[PDB]
Order: sequence, then C-alpha cells, then structure tokens
Amino acid sequence: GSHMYRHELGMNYNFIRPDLIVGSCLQTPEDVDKLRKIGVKTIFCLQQDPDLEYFGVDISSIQAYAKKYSDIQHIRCEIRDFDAFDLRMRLPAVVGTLYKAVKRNGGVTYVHSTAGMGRAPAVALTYMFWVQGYKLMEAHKLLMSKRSCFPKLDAIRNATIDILTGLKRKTVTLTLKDKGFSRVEISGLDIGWGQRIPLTLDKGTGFWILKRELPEGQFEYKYIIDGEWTHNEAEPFIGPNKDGHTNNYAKVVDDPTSVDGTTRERLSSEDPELLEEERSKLIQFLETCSEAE
Ligand SMILES: OC[C@H]1O[C@H](O[C@H]2[C@H](O)[C@@H](O)[C@@H](O[C@H]3[C@H](O)[C@@H](O)[C@@H](O[C@H]4[C@H](O)[C@@H](O)[C@@H](O[C@H]5[C@H](O)[C@@H](O)[C@@H](O[C@H]6[C@H](O)[C@@H](O)[C@@H](O)O[C@@H]6CO)O[C@@H]5CO)O[C@@H]4CO)O[C@@H]3CO)O[C@@H]2CO)[C@H](O)[C@@H](O)[C@@H]1O
Ligand SMILES: [Mg+2]
Repeated sequence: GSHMYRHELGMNYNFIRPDLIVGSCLQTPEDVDKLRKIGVKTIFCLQQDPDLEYFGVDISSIQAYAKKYSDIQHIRCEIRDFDAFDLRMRLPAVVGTLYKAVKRNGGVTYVHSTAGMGRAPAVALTYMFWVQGYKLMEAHKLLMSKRSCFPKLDAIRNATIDILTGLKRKTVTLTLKDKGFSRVEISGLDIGWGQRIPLTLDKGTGFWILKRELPEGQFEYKYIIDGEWTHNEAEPFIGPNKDGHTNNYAKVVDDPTSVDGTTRERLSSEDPELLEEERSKLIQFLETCSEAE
C-alpha cells in the first residue's frame, strides 16, 4: 500500500539471516541499547537529514550515544528517498562501505533506512547478492518472506551492470504539446519522485521540452502540468501499477548486439546469472572502496 510506515509504533526490524537485520530508523539514543542487547555491532544508516527532520529524530544524539561504546559502530551512508536512480548510482559505493564495515566489525549488522521498506532492503539484498553469494532472486525470495518491502530490483540489476560494464549515457528528449499551460515539470526520471524539473516552452514551437543525459535502462516519469500530475498520452506509458498509477517511461538503449549489450540483456533478466569472473569483478570493486570515515 501507499502509506505503511508508522513511526509512532517505534523502531521495527526483521532478521533476514542471523547476522543481517533490515529495519526502520532508530528513533532515540535508547534504541542503540536495544540493538547492543541482540549483538548488533554495526548500525548502517541510509537516511538523509530531511528524512530525520520529517520525523523529529535527533541523529546527533544517537551518534554521540553510540560513541560511548566500543562494541557497536554507527555509520551514515546517505541515499535519497523516493529516488530509484540515486539508489542505482549509490549502491556500489554504499555496499562497498558495508562490505568493509562487516569485515572489520562482525556480529549482527543492522541495515536501516526510514521505513526499512525501500533503501535498506535494497542495500541488504545487493549485499546478499554480491558478497554473500546468493542468486539475486534466491535472496529476494528469502527477504520477502522475512519482511514485507519494496526492494527495487531494477535498481539492483542496473547497479550490478554499471560495475561490470560501465555507464554509457546519451541525450534523451522528452516533450509535451502545449495547451495554454503556464508551467510544465517532470518528476521521477533521474531526479526522484520528490523532485521536479521545469521544461522550457519552445519559442513559437507549441511544445515544452526537456533534454537530459541518461545512462541505459528504463526510467519512469510523469508530468506536472500547472500543478496536476498527468501522464502524456503521446509518449510511452505503463500501468496502472499496484497503486493505480500510470507513468510515462523512457527506455534508453546503447547497442543490443554489442558485447556489453549482450551482457546487459543477460543481466536484465529476472534472475540474472552471474559468471564467476563477474562475481570476482564485483568483489574487486568492493575491495577498492574506502571504509567509513
Ligand atoms: O519520509 C516521508 C514519508 O514517510 C512515509 O513514507 C513511507 C511509507 O509510509 C512506506 O509505506 C514506504 O513506502 C513504500 C510504498 O508504500 C510502496 O508503495 C513504494 O512506493 C513506490 C511506488 O510503489 C512506486 O509506484 C512509486 O510511486 C510514485 C508513482 O509511481 C508516481 O506516479 C507518483 O505518484 C503520483 C501519481 O502519479 C499521481 O497521480 C498522484 O496520485 O500523486 C502521486 C504522488 O503523490 O509518485 C509516486 C511516489 O510518490 O515510487 C514509490 C516510492 O518508491 O515503495 C515505498 C518505499 O520505497 O516508505 C516510505 C519512506 O520511504 C510516509 O507515509 C509518507 O507520507 C512520507 O512522505
Ligand atoms: Mg567494456
């Protein structure tokens, strides 16, 4: 559903494995005590400051409290909420940080976001996939059975491809016929659903235009026309989705017949089978990542 997080019911979480918890945000310094009691040695926080300010959480008091103890480490590795693109872009570095933390700290690892429904499950699932050796859909089935969430499989598949093959960007042009509009924006795409970017009305063209450089993948977006959310009937669209919403999408493709394009196709299937040389390459990347601080 649309609004499932209930901050007032306090920090909540599930063991995915005995050594790996996915949970919602710590709310008070005393929540550090709760995690120490179950053998948590790393608190891996994905929230940004506005997420914390929205719910009145004082992250500084939590960090200061955790520093009193030598048997738990609090780490901030920030990812924007409601932004599958930022998630795709951040996953490699974030999982690298987590990889180094778990190696150094051991015990139980507590991976959290605001709700523990999007970013934290995505990060934990990517860690199970790249580090712990699970097949992606094997880990996904396990995760979904332990905690109801929305773990952003498309972001994970794309981050994996980004590490293995690199990012190739091209100019994408989105356009909307004017019907006496004062303002036209797009949300979603590469900026997230919490953000909007204005289009320009072409002088004497009768059309609003946006040009953006995007890497390969499929990007859902929607127009805001004088403040009203609208999908453009003249561009590709998908839905209604679960939540009853229809979005436009931009499908960006480099070259399907190339070696990298052939790899992308294999890794974009539901359960992307990694070669062992690809697993070794993911670990090589993680090993280069700097430790928290
Ligand atoms: O942090 C502040 C925030 O906290 C709470 O949010 C948390 C929430 O309670 C909890 O459930 C969770 O959210 C989940 C969510 O439940 C899942 O459904 C899921 O959401 C994604 C959704 O399934 C995707 O479709 C997507 O939605 C886009 C649509 O695709 C767009 O079309 C667009 O929708 C607009 C629509 O088109 C218009 O016709 C009009 O109806 O307006 C809509 C916009 O309001 O935008 C939405 C996104 O807004 O993307 C969704 C996000 O990925 O996955 C979620 C977790 O990722 O976790 C929340 C914290 O992350 C609290 O309830 C909120 O009130 C508060 O703002
Ligand atoms: Mg190459």
